[PDB]
Amino acid sequence: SMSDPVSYTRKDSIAVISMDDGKVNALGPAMQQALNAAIDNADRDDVGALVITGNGRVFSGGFDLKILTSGEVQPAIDMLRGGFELAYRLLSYPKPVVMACTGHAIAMGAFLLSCGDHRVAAHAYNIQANEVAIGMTIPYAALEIMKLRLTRSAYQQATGLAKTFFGETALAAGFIDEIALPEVVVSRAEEAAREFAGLNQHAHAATKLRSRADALTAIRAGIDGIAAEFGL
Amino acid sequence: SMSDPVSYTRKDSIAVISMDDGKVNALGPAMQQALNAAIDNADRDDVGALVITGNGRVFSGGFDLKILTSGEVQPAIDMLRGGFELAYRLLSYPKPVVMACTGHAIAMGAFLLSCGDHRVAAHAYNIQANEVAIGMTIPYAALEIMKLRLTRSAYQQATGLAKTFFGETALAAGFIDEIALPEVVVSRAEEAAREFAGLNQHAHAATKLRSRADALTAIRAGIDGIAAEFGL
Amino acid sequence: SMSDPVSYTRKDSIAVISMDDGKVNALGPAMQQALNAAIDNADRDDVGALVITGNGRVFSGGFDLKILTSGEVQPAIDMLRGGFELAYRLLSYPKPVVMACTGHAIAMGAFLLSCGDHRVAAHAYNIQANEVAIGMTIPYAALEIMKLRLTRSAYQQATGLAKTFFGETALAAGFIDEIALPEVVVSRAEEAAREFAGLNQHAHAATKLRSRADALTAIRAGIDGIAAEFGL
Ligand SMILES: CCC[C@H](O)CC(=O)SCCNC(=O)CCNC(=O)[C@H](O)C(C)(C)COP(=O)([O-])OP(=O)([O-])OC[C@H]1O[C@@H](n2cnc3c(N)ncnc32)[C@H](O)[C@@H]1OP(=O)([O-])[O-]
Ligand SMILES: CCC[C@H](O)CC(=O)SCCNC(=O)CCNC(=O)[C@H](O)C(C)(C)COP(=O)([O-])OP(=O)([O-])OC[C@H]1O[C@@H](n2cnc3c(N)ncnc32)[C@H](O)[C@@H]1OP(=O)([O-])[O-]
Ligand SMILES: CCC[C@H](O)CC(=O)SCCNC(=O)CCNC(=O)[C@H](O)C(C)(C)COP(=O)([O-])OP(=O)([O-])OC[C@H]1O[C@@H](n2cnc3c(N)ncnc32)[C@H](O)[C@@H]1OP(=O)([O-])[O-]
Repeated sequence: SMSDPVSYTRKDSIAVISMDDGKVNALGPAMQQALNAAIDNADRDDVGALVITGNGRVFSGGFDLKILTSGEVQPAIDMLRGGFELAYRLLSYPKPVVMACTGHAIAMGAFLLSCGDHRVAAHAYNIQANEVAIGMTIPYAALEIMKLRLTRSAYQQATGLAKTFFGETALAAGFIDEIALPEVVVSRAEEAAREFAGLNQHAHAATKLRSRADALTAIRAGIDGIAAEFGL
Repeated sequence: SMSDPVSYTRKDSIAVISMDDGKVNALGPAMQQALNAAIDNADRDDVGALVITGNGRVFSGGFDLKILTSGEVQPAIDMLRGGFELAYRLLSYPKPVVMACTGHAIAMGAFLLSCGDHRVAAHAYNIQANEVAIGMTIPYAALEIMKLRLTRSAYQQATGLAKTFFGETALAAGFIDEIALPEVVVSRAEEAAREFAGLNQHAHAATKLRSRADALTAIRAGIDGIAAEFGL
Repeated sequence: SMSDPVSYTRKDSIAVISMDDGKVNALGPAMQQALNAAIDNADRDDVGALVITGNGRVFSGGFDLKILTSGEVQPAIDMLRGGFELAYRLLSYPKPVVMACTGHAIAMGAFLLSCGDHRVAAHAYNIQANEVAIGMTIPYAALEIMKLRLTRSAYQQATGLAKTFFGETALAAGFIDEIALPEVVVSRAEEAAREFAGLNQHAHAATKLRSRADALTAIRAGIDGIAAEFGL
């Protein structure tokens, strides 16, 4: 539901966090708060791993366009900061995080997707930073998230050319780690999550931070520089 | 012709710049001036995108070997600086740049190729930094251009081992973005160019600079350090 | 033999260095000294290229676990420093280095493997940094070695998730450069070595250092920071 856009379900060693706002899982304030609250729940349950899913229509269509373009600056800035804060939180999360990309992932939807330790999508799901196509420059925080995962040549095209990836081209590019049929995307993500929960948690938490140190520092800077993007 | 080695042709939303010196499109002073002048023309026409092609024999065989090895130092330095200046100009160009790799691309030919936003080649076209094979160390400016596009492992082999890439291995390595049959390489490049011209120009110009900032800074330094390569 | 775990054989333009301790080629002090001594021999013979092989069972199972977990700190530190010193030496070696991955390569075995200019393995050979699986954080020196070769997304999974790679997935990830049938892994490595020996040696030595400068600096730092890993 739009009022209640996130569900949380503990399954033995994992927690499944599912976005469904009835529409395209826009990452506005309500959605961000719902996600953060679900993660707090996973912290409380001390689960072995997280799965985050979209709905049957998309993973996420990104930030809420209504807020972004209402003509009020501070709320748009605040929505942007919160989205990238959440990305930071997922990239630094001390448990394995698996993304079940259950539909298209556009812009912030794709940036959020790129925060998972393991990412599962179906062959025909579009993954795209479409900013340049719609006349926006890609924020530094988003650039750093993408640069952490996309091959050097895919990064060039994904950014400057707003290239759309899917299936095998998304896998080769580093926009996803696993392809599965639509009807088993979630099951495959849960399966992967259960396996990762068997890894040593301390070693995983510590190693992932080392493998992402420079990106996380650059993302923190990008979050604090969001206002400057606007020139504000 | 060798005297007139570059043609410029505006086609609606794109400009097609074609190298043909009657030979292997050596990137000597005349060729560099011809290319720069054609780009100035594209600036004047305010086109949506550029396509740059080679001839039916090669994309380019790289710098003019006659000048490089004549035994006169300053002209060789000046040719090298101009080639990498042109590369800098293409990597920072505010319109999408599509390379039609119409034949082999060796050394500076491959470095020039790697300056396109989108690069199209045929299956059997060799793309290779052959410096190490012929007893030269790869200039820092060239290393940075390659590092911007080649995967980490392909970069290692392309440089130290002068590895030759083509077709699928060039695509996987990040030496090209698209493979096409020889007879449609140019058509595919033009088609891609027309599509990219539909992107928001300001957003594209700004985003590509962000996606290349560190490389461009390192390339500027490499251009100013060309003389030092010789130990001069 | 365990007492005599390394053989050295000059073949025309190449030297073949073969690990076989009768077991899993554990990289303890004896093995490290044997390897260094074999390399000194290659220096003396001034060969064109090196091939390093494992045995019929593995490339290497990594550091000696007996020493690592005996409960004596300084010998474990010293073994670790020596392994990464040897890696530094191979990455900076002035002749082409080809690894014949003749069996599985785990942890330091995989890090050692990643020091070759060209790496050949068979389809079913597991290559894995398994540290996180067994509750250890990956040392910075090892992280830098891996980051030099693994694609951005493969690096994430190889480290934080202790992902196992093999065959095509290892090739795509950048854990190897060539796949061959088990019975010709060594022959293919020797063949590649002979070809690389035909490259200009000075240009190769100089170019590989440039292509690895930042990694080598970070690896030197990681070697000098091994004691700190323990918190010692
Ligand atoms: C400045 C830096 C910021 C950062 O970089 C990102 C920016 O946001 S730039 C990136 C900017 N993002 C984009 O330019 C495009 C993002 N969206 C899309 O690409 C497609 O809509 C999507 C593939 C998600 C769904 O395709 P589909 O399945 O064919 O469905 P559909 O297309 O017919 O739309 C369905 C309904 O949902 C609505 N709606 C859609 N998106 C949003 C949104 N972000 N928010 C709110 N609503 C959104 C839409 O209005 C419609 O509502 P209604 O009243 O019921 O008709
Ligand atoms: C120091 C840092 C600098 C930077 O890093 C790069 C350096 O330059 S290092 C890289 C150095 N580059 C190389 O080591 C090799 C570059 N060239 C090649 O790899 C091949 O020639 C190529 C594939 C291009 C064409 O193959 P193909 O189709 O079989 O044709 P072909 O092979 O039979 O030669 C055709 C004709 O063109 C001539 N010619 C060729 N290249 C050049 C040149 N760069 N210039 C002038 N001329 C050149 C050749 O002399 C011949 O002339 P002629 O009097 O009519 O006989
Ligand atoms: C802190 C930072 C350090 C750095 O990051 C790396 C660390 O070391 S973390 C990484 C830590 N490494 C690991 O967690 C695992 C590494 N080893 C393996 O993954 C597998 O053993 C391997 C695939 C190599 C062989 O499989 P297989 O063919 O089925 O054979 P097998 O499995 O049945 O064992 C055969 C025999 O060799 C023995 N032995 C094995 N490894 C070692 C060793 N490293 N040393 C000494 N011995 C070793 C084993 O005890 C056995 O002896 P025995 O008395 O005759 O029974």
